[PDB]
Amino acid sequence: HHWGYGKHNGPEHWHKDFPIAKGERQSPVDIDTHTAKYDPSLKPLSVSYDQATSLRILNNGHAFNVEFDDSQDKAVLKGGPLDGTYRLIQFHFHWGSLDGQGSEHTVDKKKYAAELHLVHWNTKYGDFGKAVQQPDGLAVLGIFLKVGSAKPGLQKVVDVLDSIKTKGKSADFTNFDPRGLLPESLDYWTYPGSLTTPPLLECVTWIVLKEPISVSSEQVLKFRKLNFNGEGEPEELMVDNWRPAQPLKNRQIKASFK
Ligand SMILES: [Br-]
Ligand SMILES: [Zn+2]
Repeated sequence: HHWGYGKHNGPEHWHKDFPIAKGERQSPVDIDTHTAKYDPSLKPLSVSYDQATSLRILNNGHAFNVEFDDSQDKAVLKGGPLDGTYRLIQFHFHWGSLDGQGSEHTVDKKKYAAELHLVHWNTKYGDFGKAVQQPDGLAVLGIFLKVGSAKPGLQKVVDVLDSIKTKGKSADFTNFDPRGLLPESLDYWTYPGSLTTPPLLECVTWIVLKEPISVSSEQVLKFRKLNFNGEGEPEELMVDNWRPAQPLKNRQIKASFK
């Protein structure tokens, strides 16, 4: 039927409907820290989120998205390996049924419990659907989540999950500041890739933060309580909504640190 993460519709099946799945700049990939080239020409990232406006949280049946107002340059990313300004449109996570699995990216093959993704489109294209159709369309900043100490800043998110339990639910979600989700350090790896869920377009410049942030077991647990299914359908827990690592092929990973 339609794509998902189950046995019969899992990532191993996406190629049939989205041939791009076997393309050349597919994501995620394994980051090999010894083969990554430190490039001293990469500039520091620029995260301007002091003017962020969250609007809604929504369960889409594949993850939950926190959406922002992108009608104006309010929450932008610039700097790093990027040209022009990338506007914040939404953030969502990928996670697993267990703590030692959940992340999409991997580091020297180590998997983290979740991978937060912040998505931004290149303003040069006028709108997100136009950005997706360009090689330098989007910028995705990725951050790993390790189970440890709680993260105050993620708690407002955890708390509303109860109201968007099933596919199609949404809830007003204003005044959230995504600055609470950032690690102390902004060192990263960069490579040219794609969206990790269909349509798997190769329009992304990935920026993966070296340092992860901590979440308590309890916080992660509440992620594990959402459903894939719509209300009135048999319960399918939302878990393991991560794609496996893809072959790097003709690409280089560049670091912003030594
Ligand atoms: Br993604
Ligand atoms: Zn994602």
